[PDB]
Formats: sequence, C-alpha cells, structure tokens
Amino acid sequence: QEPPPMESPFQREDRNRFDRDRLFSVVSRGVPEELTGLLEYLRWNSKYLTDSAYTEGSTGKTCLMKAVLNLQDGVNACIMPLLQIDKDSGNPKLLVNAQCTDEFYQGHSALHIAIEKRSLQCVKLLVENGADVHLRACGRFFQKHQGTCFYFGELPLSLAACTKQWDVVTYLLENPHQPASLEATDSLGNTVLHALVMIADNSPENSALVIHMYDGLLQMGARLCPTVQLEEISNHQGLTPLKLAAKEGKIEIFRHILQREFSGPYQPLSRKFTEWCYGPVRVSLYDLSSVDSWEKNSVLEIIAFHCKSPNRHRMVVLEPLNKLLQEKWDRLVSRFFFNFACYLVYMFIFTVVAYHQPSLFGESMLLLGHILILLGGIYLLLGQLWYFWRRRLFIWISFMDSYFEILFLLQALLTVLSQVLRFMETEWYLPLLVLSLVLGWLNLLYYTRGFQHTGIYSVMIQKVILRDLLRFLLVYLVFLFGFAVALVSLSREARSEPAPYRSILDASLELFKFTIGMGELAFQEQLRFRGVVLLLLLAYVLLTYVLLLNMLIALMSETVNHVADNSWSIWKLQKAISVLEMENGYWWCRRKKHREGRLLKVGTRGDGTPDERWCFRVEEVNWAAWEKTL
Amino acid sequence: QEPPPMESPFQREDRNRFDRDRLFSVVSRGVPEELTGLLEYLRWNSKYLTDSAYTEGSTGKTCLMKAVLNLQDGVNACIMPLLQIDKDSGNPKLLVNAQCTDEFYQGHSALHIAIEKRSLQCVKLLVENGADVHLRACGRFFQKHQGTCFYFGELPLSLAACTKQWDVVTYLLENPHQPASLEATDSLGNTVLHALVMIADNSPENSALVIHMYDGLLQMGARLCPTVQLEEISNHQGLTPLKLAAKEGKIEIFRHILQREFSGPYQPLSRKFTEWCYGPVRVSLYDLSSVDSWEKNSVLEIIAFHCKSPNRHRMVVLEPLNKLLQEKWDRLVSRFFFNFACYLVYMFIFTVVAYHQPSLFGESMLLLGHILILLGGIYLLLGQLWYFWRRRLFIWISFMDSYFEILFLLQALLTVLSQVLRFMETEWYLPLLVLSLVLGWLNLLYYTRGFQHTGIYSVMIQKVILRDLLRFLLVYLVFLFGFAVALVSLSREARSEPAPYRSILDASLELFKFTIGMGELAFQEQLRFRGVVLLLLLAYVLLTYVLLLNMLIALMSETVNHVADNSWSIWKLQKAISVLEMENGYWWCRRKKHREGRLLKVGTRGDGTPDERWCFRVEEVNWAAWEKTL
Repeated sequence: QEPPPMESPFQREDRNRFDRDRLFSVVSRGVPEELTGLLEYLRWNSKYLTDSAYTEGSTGKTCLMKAVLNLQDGVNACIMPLLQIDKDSGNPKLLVNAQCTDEFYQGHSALHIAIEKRSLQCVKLLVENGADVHLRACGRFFQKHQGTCFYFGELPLSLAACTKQWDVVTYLLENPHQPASLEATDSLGNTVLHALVMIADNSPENSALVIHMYDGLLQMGARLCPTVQLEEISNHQGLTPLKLAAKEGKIEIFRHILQREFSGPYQPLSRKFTEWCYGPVRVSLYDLSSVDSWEKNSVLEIIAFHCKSPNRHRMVVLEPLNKLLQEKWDRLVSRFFFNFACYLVYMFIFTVVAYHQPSLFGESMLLLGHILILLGGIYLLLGQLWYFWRRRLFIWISFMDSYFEILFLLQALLTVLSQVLRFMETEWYLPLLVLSLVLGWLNLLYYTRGFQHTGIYSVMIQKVILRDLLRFLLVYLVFLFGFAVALVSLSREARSEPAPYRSILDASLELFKFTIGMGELAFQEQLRFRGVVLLLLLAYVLLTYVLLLNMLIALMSETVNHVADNSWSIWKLQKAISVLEMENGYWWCRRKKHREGRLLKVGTRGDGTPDERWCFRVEEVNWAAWEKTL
Repeated sequence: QEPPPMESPFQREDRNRFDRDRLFSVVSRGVPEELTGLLEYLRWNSKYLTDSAYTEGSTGKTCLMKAVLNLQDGVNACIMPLLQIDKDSGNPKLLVNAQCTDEFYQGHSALHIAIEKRSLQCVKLLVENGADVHLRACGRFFQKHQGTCFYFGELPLSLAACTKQWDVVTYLLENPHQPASLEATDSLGNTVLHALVMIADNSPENSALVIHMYDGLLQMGARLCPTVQLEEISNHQGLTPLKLAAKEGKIEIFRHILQREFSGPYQPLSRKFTEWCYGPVRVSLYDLSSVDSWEKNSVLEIIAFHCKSPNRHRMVVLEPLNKLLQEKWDRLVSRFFFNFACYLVYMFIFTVVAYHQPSLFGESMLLLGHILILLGGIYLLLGQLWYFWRRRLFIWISFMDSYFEILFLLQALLTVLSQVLRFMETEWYLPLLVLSLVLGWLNLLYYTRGFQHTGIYSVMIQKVILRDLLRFLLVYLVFLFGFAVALVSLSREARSEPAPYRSILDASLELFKFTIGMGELAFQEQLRFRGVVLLLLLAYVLLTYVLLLNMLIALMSETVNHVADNSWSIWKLQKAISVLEMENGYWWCRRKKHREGRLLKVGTRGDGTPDERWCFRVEEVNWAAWEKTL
C-alpha cells in the first residue's frame, strides 16, 4: 500500500446537512458563506469536526489542513469561520491542534503547512486562536533516510528557519499568545540548530543559506534566551551541532562554526578572537571547547572514527585542527617511532626464527625465540582486542583507512595458533607461522606514515582501485574456469610425458601463465584435437588481452581527470588517527591526557559573569589575502 | 616557551601612584586626562618610563607600543602627553627610541607599529619628537625563514615601501627633523630594494605591487639621492637587487628590472634603450652591466649555480639572456664538440682495452692502452676536482641538473683505482674497470645536449620520476623480502634437482623474475606444502601487479595534466651551464675571457658627467604585438 498523498485535487479523499465531501469541496474553493447550516447541524447530532466523520480516513487529516493546502495569494477567507465554528461547538480536542495519526505524516499539524506555504497572514490567524507551536511532527516522511523525505527538525520554528522564512521566525518568537521556545527538542533530540546542520549540503548556495540562518537565529537567541547556551545543547545521541556537522560530513558550515568572528555586540558567541594582526600575519585565538581529545566525545574522535563521508579528510586540514594535530604529533612522534622500533625488532626476531627451523645452545636460543614470539603475539592481540573493544563499528566505517588493525590482529592470531599447533606436535605449524611472517613484514608498511615523503606516496597508492578490480576479477575468473574445464575435458582424449592439461587446476595454471607473460602455446601432437586446443587457447589469449586493456583504459578514464591531489589531506588524517589513538596510551598504562590551550578571560558571558574559555593561538600568515586589502 | 604575543587584549602582560597595569589600562582606552598624577610620581621616586618597572618583563615593550597598538581612526590622543611627560621627567634613553630586547621582536620600535597601522597622523607626532628612523629591527620574527615570519628589510622606510604606504615614504624622505637615508642598510646588509625583491612572489598581483613600488622609490631616489647609485649597492653576501632577485628565484620582477624602459625624465636609470623600431622589428640596446660572465659574480653564474628554484629555467629564456647565451654557444660549440670527440676517443680506447684482456706486440699495445687510460682518467679526475673546488655547493643545489659531473668523477676514480689494483697483481681489477666502462658509455649521454632535436627528448626524459619511484621501490622491496623469506623457510621442508628456493637470494630472484615477464610458477611435488607455496606465489603476483598498476596510474595522474612543455627552457639552461663553465676554459689553460657588447655613451648620469655603459643590441620581431598597436 502506498502512502496517501497529502493533497490531491483529482483523487477524492479516502474513507478508511454537510457531509465530509461537501465540506471539503466548499473549503477548497475558499468561499465562507457556503458554510452556513453547518454549525447547527453539529449541535443536532453532537458531531465534531475532529471526529472520524469529517476527517480523512487514513491520515486523520482534518478540514483545516485542506483549507490551508489550497491558498490564493496566501490567504483563504474560509479559515477564520472554521475556527469560530469549532469554538462555538465547544470541542474538547481543539481543531487547530489536530494532527495526523498515520505512520507517514504523523503529527503533521495545520501550522506546518501554513509555514511552508510562506503565508504569514495565515500563521497569524492560526496562532491567534490557540494553535500550539511545539507540536513535533515525527512521521516517517519527515525522518531523514534514503528516498522521499524532508527533514527540517519536526518543529514549526525549525521549519521556518529551515525554509528561509525570516519573517515567520520573528513572529513565532515574538507573539504574546504562545512564543516558541528556541531550545525545544524533537523526538530524536535535535533542536533547530541540529536540523540546520542536518539539511546542510556541501553545496555553496545551501551552505550560504545555512550560515546566514544560523548566525541570525543565534543572535536572536542571544536576545531572547541570554541565559541559556543554544550551542552547547546536545541531542539524545550526545552530540552538539558542531559534532553533528562533523559527523554527518557537513564541512562548509563546520568551518564557519569553528572559525566564526563577531565584533561588538554578540561578541561572546564567537569562537575566533583575532588577537593581533601585523601586515600579513594574524595571530588568532581559536576556541577549542569540545574539539580537544581531553573530553570524552570530542570532535576529533568523531571526525576520525564515527564519520563516514568522502570529505572527512578535508576537515582536518582547516584550522585550528591542523595546528593542534601538528603539535600533538610533534609531541608524540617519539613514542610512535619507538613503537616502530619495537615492532621491527619483533619482526626481525620472527624472521630469524622462521629462517632456522628444525625439520622433523642453538636449541635453547630457538626455544626462547619461540617463547618471545608468543609473548609478542599475545601482547599485540590484546592490544588490537582492546582497540576493537573501544571502537566497535570502525571497520564498518572505513575499511580502506583502518584495515591495518585487522591485519595486525590477524597476524597475532595466526602466530599464536601456530605456536600452540607446534606444541600439539602438528606439522601444520610452519605454514601458518610463515604466513604470519609475511603478514608482519607487510604490516610494517603501516609505520611509514610518520614521514611525509613516503606517506604521501603510500596514500597515492592505497586508492579505491581494488573495488573496481574485483569485478574484472570476477569476469576473468569465469573466463579462466570455463576455458580450463574445456581444455582438460578435451586433452583428456589422446591420439591413437604427462598429458598437458591433466587436471583442472593445472589447466588453470597453464592458462593464468599468459597474464604473467610466461604462458606457452604450441601446436601439439599428443592430443587428438590439437587444432581445437590451439584455437581455443588463442581465443582465450585474445579475450584476456582485450579484457586487460579494457579494464586498464576504463580505470584510467576513471582516475586521470586532473582532480585535486587529495594526498596531503589524507596523510594528515591518517597521522591524526594514529596520534589520537596513541594519546590514550597503551592498554596497560592508560596515559594521563594533557589539556591543550590556555584558559583566558574573554569579555563577559550572557549571565554577566566573567567568561573564561580554553583558547589556542595560531599564527597564520597569508601574503595573498593581505595584498588584496591594500 | 612560546614567544610573548605583541598585543593581547585578554592576556595581561607578563612581569618577568600609577603602577604598570594601571598605565597600560589607561593608555589602551586612549583618554589623556586619566594620566594626571603620573608625572609628579616619577619625580618622587626617580623612576623612568623606560625602567624595568613599567615595561613588559619579557619583551621590554614600553608604554608607547601599547598606545599605538590600540588606535581608533588612526589617532590615539594619549600619545602626545606621554612624550611630553617623558621630556619633562628628563629621561636619558628617550622613550620614543626605546626598543624591545627579546630574541623574537628585537629592535621592534614604536615607529614600525605606527607605520604598519597605516596611520600617518601618528607617524608625524612620533617623528616630531626625536624618533630615530634608522632603528634596525633584527628580531627572529623578522628574519625570513620557515614558519611565522615577516621580512620587510628591518627598517621603517623599508616597511613603508614594503607595505604600499606611499604617503609615509614621502614623509620619511621629506621631513626636516630626521630624513631617512634611502641607502641605509640593515644587519644582513640589505637596503630597501633588496627587501622589495625578497618579499616578491611570482604571483602577478604582488609582482605588480613590487614593480610599482620599485619604480616609484627609484625615481624618488633619483630626485633625493642623484649622486649615489641605489641599484648597484650590494649587501654583505655580495649581491645587488638584480642578482638577489635572480638567486632567490623571483622572476617577474627580475624581468622588469632587466628590461625596463623610461623616457624623458629619469631616462638614465633605464636598462633597455629602444634604438630603432621598424614595423614589427625592434632593435633594442639592452644593458648588461652585471649580467656578463666577464665579472666575478655575474647574474649568469648565480642563475646557473647558486639558484635553487623550480622556475630558474624561465629566467634564461627571457631577453637579453637568450641572445647572449646563443652567441656564446655559437662561438663555443666547436670546443664543445671537440671535447666530445676527445672523450669518445677515450671511451673507444677503453672499450678496446676491456675487450682484449689477459686471463691470468699486442702486449706492448695493451700496455700503452692501460697507460693512456690511466692518463685520461687522472686528467678527467683533476678536471672534476677543480670543478667541485670552484663550485662547492652545486650538487646540494641541483642533483638532477648536475649529476653528470658526479658520474664523471666516479668513472675517473674507478678507473684509476682499477689500474692501481692491477699493478697490485689483484684479480679484482676487471670488475671495477668494466664498471667504469659502463659508466663511461653512459656518461656519453651528457654530450647530446649540443643538438636541439636530441636534448629536447633527453630533458623530456630526465624528469623527477625517480624520487617518486623510490617509494614504490621501498614497498616492493618489503613485499619481495618478506615473501622470499617465506618461500625459503617453507621449501626448506621436503616430501617424505636443486630444491627450488634453496636460499633467500635465489628466492628473491625467482620472485623478481615475475616483474620482468619470465617468472615461473608451477604446482610442484618436492615440497611438502606445495599448495601453500603456490597460493603464496599467486598472492605475491597479484599484489605486485596491483602495485605496479597503482604506481603507474598515480604517476600518470601526476604527470599528464596538459602542463606547459618546459623542455625548451630546460635544454637552453643546460646548454647555458655547459657554456658558462667552459668559458673559464680547462683548468690548465685558463682561457682569457672576452667582453660582450659595445660601449656606448648614453645621455648623462646623475652627476652630470657622460654616461658610458656596455650594451647589447637584440633584434626582436613580434608580428602579433605590432598588429595590436595598429
């Protein structure tokens, strides 16, 4: 069953002396007088406009919704008589407050539609007869997801500020009948600021919209709600608008929120206080309330771990994240390269043990090597398990940025399973041990991200190619399997040395050896159908080469498009993940975090008491920006 | 410890009846009257405004700096009473001349801040009470380096002309109290013209700024300082603004300085005198004072050797460098190709000697061949040593442009070591000799730069690829080493011919042979774990191929971007290095240099005497430029 459309001129409403159809037909055109005779009717049989007689069957839509959904020049003269009629009939559930009850448009009041229709002269008439302004609308059509959806915060005020409706916000905040509390929260927990950041796109025009509405709304709250801090309020997940804009991926408003500047009035609700400029240089004291890992759910921990957005790496470059992570990394590079040295020692010892191996004093040395390998593996395994315990979901998020933890876990697990399989006298321990050795020598490549010159190239290597290559792999695998079965099912026959293509796997090998550049094709004599095997081999080689060339060319056209080199940002982000995870310290010695930034007395908060915030002074010199001012 | 910020509204100043805090708090707001009671106080206890009581502890900042750092509409009415107060108290070290003493803002007078604040009406009040205008400010914050820095010449005048402040330069040069000497020099030795070229970027807007300020300032010096030549003055390294702009890499002002044209007044301070135009052709007499190698530190020797900038090769194309180097090369190509013939003779003789070799009349011929090889090697070694003696630092500068000298030195050294190791009866002389032969046949490729058609392609070959390829080399080397150790530590075991993968190096070979296109993979029987070796080999081949393709694609996206073909410029520069080094002649016969250009009497210099300069007439025909004028 499809959801009933809110307003269909053609499709009459469902059903699941004025009957409902006549009332709708007279309220749609907008004439007031054709309503006469209705009021007394209700007094005769005690019906009410909100009873299921006159409402739409499915969505519970009432008359007022129909009245407003059909406006002419923003005003429909039939609305006021409806309110007067309901007040005269004396209805318990006031008509204006009536909401839908379907799962699609739940809570969809009559006021949201007036706000969307951009008609203030109707919002006035609505709120001026008892319309409530906190009616959260939590229907599925309003919750953000894939498909048809419109997320605005499930609130009249949030919908006005979300819909550029400047003149309606001032009214909803400045009427004596029922002012809207600017800090109201919906089901999910969002206030209006969160809706603003949830609808924001990276697109420039919509980000301009949201920047403007955010600043204006915030100043308005500064006037109306001076005591309470609108910015620090969190939702039910535990995130503030800044953290939400960081997590969802909305950058272009995250930047403005992070480094916003106000002067004179509304100075306090600023996060970038320009300390001193001199020619080109500017020393600015960026606030970092809730962007320092010293808290529990800081913006860093959200950007790095919880965010899933292809522009996540563009948030770390912008100030003050860059200078902050640079200071942290300069502080912790010692411990990082010490980790590197320890792991390299472990791998060298592992190699030595794998290179001297009995085949069914040196004895004691090798025994100690085995034991030390076991201790290293159990330590590393506990480390990665504590990791994955802290970050349950991370690999669901970013496989291509965080698969090296998976490989470290795999290496530890394989080496420990290998050691116990050795102590179980089994002869299957050498394969697993040597495979763990391979994996370790490969996982060494993770530690190259400390250096710039090499991490740049590593992140110029680890591109999303692999997912594209997998599909070529599928096609080529079908090609190979089919042609191999063919060759074997045909060389099986001989004429009237091992027979070439004796099994299916050996055929697959002698077929794959063409891609390498070693494959051998030859007009043979043992086979009865020599010509057919030759022709089939040539068809396979031609097809494989067309396929390789096709994949390579498609890959090229998918890659080389002069796109901006996103290497530096990616490397900075990887270094950030590393340092941000290492700041917690190892699992056995939980390192005591150190606060960042100095605590400064900045003006006076809205309550009148001295405002004291943690700030971080950065010194950004931009010659080009300074030249333009001159 | 971080450097104390010059001006922090929030952070009170450090410390390392008017106390200091009250004085600062009253001078910041800018009211004059709240100063009353200060003067007599100083007379009571003999304190002075420059004593360490009222100054900032760390940076020695005095009150005046605070006064000026907080302006309103460019004027702070509290300044004049401060000067009057200090003069009334009779202080030895005049307050206005007070400077910081920290290592960061050393010498940072009160006048530099007034100049930066773009307030002339305050510079007037400052200089009109004894402010000195030559106070060099040599703090580390001002010296150009990596990081936060602002280089302007460490002088008030240099800062005004560096900061677009036209109206302040005229004042600093045209006041009766203390005019600024336009030829003043800072610590490093730079005058203002050098600061102008040190801040210049290749960016067009900033180069426009610097061109304009340079021309204006130079005319102003022509009026005020007619006797002295502002352009020829050098700094402590021995460079003039032209040589400095060539060395640092600043092209867009180097061009304008080189070919600048003035008419009528200020005609003499021009370097391009238009001799005669005819339709499209223009014969212009470019001055070459200090761009001819006949001097000691000419611009050519700086461009070619001392410059480190990716646009160095764009300076040689522009006139008059192009025509000059073309004439020099046309003169010296004979000697160049004679060098080529001699070296090719030496290499052919070396090949012949290496191709006839005893293994543990022809005797005498081979002995003479050995002896002649030794003489050639010792000659070439002395040549390259004299080279590296003249140019100590060059290879630090441009490895990719000057590594062939390194290879020539290496070849000579190896052949001489080879000959002596032969005369020491050792059997290790043949490897070194043949390696020297390889190196020589390769170093022959240096002499191809005489021809255009082939040097173009050579410089289209020698691109910076190698540095990128090294990092792929690192990754692939780890891959290979790990998988080789694996294969050997697993083939070591056999079932219940040499065993394949018998050592680690042989495994590395049989693994590298896949990249070449010859590698062999095969389901073997000798090994107990045949399946595992097969699977590991396939994983390695797949990984290597993904890696090769990834590197190739990244390299492609890094290269093919329709960038301007910088081949011709690069080849011209290489030919220029060659001819500019060859003009000195060989080390044993120091060739007598020949002057370039004719000596002409151009107008009259500022002293009134006849001006005589060395000029070079070039004939540039530009059809497109001429068409626009019509």
